[PDB]
Amino acid sequence: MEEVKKDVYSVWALPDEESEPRFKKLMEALRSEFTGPRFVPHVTVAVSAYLTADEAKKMFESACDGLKAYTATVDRVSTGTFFFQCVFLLLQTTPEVMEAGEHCKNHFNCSTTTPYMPHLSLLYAELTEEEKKNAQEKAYTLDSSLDGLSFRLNRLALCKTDTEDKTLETWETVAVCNLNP
Repeated sequence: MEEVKKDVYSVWALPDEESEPRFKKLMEALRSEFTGPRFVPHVTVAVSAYLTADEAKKMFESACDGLKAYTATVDRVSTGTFFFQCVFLLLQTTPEVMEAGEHCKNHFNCSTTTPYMPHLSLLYAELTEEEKKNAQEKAYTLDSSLDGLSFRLNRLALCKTDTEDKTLETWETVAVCNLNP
């Protein structure tokens, strides 16, 4: 037996250079008003089970090569019921967005989870319904043209994530890859 360390990895589709700063701007604004951890804009496409570094590397390369750059479209700013789904951008369930998720889950041999609800989280926090309703309005206030906004996902990031760590301290990006147009 060679590689004995194994970790759970998250795979993220990353916004293009053009849209990233619009997203960061809004994230930094909302977390400075509702207090939450700092993290990069991303659209999760898969969460693996336990993988050695070498296995994750291989799955990553396969995903990267067999996935073309695609785009996502903001439907609206929505809110959730727990820490990681506080205020997020709900994305249109287009074929390309749904398939990217399907194909990445195929490559990292993911198990059945919940329906794919593609989204780009804007804030991770535990707020009351009022504070939540307020953060949502604020997103719009800060960026009134979010609805219908389309952005390009041109990179994938391989991330070691303790999907339950609310500090995001265990969250680390291992590798990043450019998706072909």
